[PDB]
Formats: sequence, C-alpha cells, structure tokens
Amino acid sequence: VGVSGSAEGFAKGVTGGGSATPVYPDTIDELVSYLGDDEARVIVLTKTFDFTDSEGTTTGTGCAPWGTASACQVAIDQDDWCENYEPDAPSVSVEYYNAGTLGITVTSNKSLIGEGSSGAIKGKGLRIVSGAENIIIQNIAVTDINPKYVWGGDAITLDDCDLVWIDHVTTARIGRQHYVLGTSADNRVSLTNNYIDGVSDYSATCDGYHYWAIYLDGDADLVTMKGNYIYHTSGRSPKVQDNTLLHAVNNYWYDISGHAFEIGEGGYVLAEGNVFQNVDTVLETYEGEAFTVPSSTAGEVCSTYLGRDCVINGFGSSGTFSEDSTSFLSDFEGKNIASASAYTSVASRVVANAGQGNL
Repeated sequence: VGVSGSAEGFAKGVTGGGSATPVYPDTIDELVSYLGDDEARVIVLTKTFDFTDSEGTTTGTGCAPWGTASACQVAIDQDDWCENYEPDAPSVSVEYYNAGTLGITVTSNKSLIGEGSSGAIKGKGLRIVSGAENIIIQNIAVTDINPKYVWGGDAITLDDCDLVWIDHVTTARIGRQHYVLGTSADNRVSLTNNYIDGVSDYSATCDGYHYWAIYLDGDADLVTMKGNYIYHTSGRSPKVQDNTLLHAVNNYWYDISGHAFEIGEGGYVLAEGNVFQNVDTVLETYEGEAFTVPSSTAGEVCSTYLGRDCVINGFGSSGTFSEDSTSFLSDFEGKNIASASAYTSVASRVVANAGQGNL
C-alpha cells in the first residue's frame, strides 16, 4: 500500500518518502529508527505501536486549577508552572508515563501511513523537528497520551519544518495539545480530513470537552485546514497567534461547549465554506483579522487574489463569526489555494471522510 491522493492547499507538491520501498516496522524501536534516519522512507503501520510503558512512570507534584473532581484535569508542574504562571490552590500527587512527555522525532522525506483502521501509535506522539521537510502522515491514529494530566503530552508537534501534509489522522484522549505548530516564516502546512476527538474522561472544564485542541503559534507560516472534523472540544479550535496566515475551508465543527476561534494579535484568517453546528461561541478573542465571507457578494472580492469567489459558511445553533477584513488578501497571490465546495455538502462529507479508517 502507499500514499492515497495528494495534498491540497499550501503544501501542494509534498512527496514524503516518494517511491521508496515500504518498510513494515515490527517493534517500537524499529518505528523510531525509521522515522529518524537520514533516508527517504515509506513506513507502514499495520498494528498499534504502544509506547505507554516504554520509558517508565514518574510520581511528582502538580496542582488542580480546574477543580479536584474525578472528571477534572490537573496539571503537571513543569518549569514550576503552577506556582509561577498561576499561584495555584490544591497541590495533588500525580503519576504519569514518561513516554508521552515528548514525541517521536520525524526527519525529512517520510511518508508514515497506516493500513485500513489498524495503524496507530499509543502513549507517545510525533515531533517534526527543526529543518525537517517533505513529510506525509496519513491514515493513522495517535491516542491515549496521559489523558488526565496537562503537560502530560502533545499528540502532533511541528517545529520549524516545511512542506508537511497531515491527512486522515485521528487524535483522541491526549493530555494536552492534539496539534501544536511552531513553524517558521514561509513554512507550508496542509491539515486535511483529520478527526479531532475531544471526548475525554478528564477535561480542564470537567464536562468531558477537550480544551487543548489546535494551537497555531508559528512565525510567518501558511496553514491550510480543509475537511477537518473538530468535535466535542471546549477551546483552542483553533488558537491562532503571531503572523500565521490560516485558510480554513470546508471544515466541520460540531458540539463545542466552550469556544472555537481565538485569534490573537497578528493572526490572519480566511474562513469560507465551513459549518459550525452547536458551537456555543465561534469567536472568543479577536485581536487579529478575519474575512468570514459574510455574504456571497462580499465573497466576490476574493476573485483577484484566489482566482475565484470565496464561499459563505453555514451556522446552525451556534454563535456568530461575521468579519469582513480584507487587508491581508494579497498574501494569497502566487500560492497554492485549496478549492472550496458550498457549505451545504460539508457536514455530510466531513463526517463520512474525516479520520483514520475513512481513506
């Protein structure tokens, strides 16, 4: 088996391991060596690669800023987080697996794919290290990484890498972030057809909604979000900061008891053809700029920059997000722009195609 389809949007042209002969790791040590070696590879996962106990367990002390009920999340005191960034109240005993703490290193030219609904990584995430480029991660699940502890683990981390395509990936029951982007100026990333499963037994809101979803904290990066299914989260869906240009097209947000967008100072968002269903608050913080195509006529302004009109979003039992800032539209010129379907087909097509196993 190999990579199915190709990247749309900013990372169009990504090849990953290309035509390299597929290798089928057998043990977790082999998987780790294949992702970090200096050679083009197509790596296939046919079973769940469990890393939960691989690096032991630590007993330490953290705080409980979001209640002390069973269904609440508590924080691990990394860098004296508690006492520093939030002079906490109850300090509790925490016991976590050391593997979830840091993700597996991923170097350049890799295609990591899963076969059917079999490929998965448990107890540890992935980290696309600085300088790495041309990486395809498709059809796998990254789950169970210290569910009850913040700082307990991040599922997928990108830090200063270019031409990365994450497609049909499912993430669930992670301690902290499902996606954290620390990309640099002009780094192209396409996140397509992914399934962010925010349903967890422990949440920083204690209701079973994951707060730490998607964090775009890059420098001057270009991110395309298309066909993603964001479900049962309570915040950071997504949190955009610095000077990130985000093209969010044809995504589906459903059952968000909390909020979706947090647009920090400097962040640019072009949101078109998305569906927001049962999202309490679509826009929380707004210090940056956004064009949400308030009407089809307003969308006509996109023609000179994207080669076509922008399309409206659909809102069903959700808060509003109606902004028409167009200052940043010329930043689209000469780049690979993902196409947009009417929002009318989005809810159905996303639930049918998003996530591991629906390739």
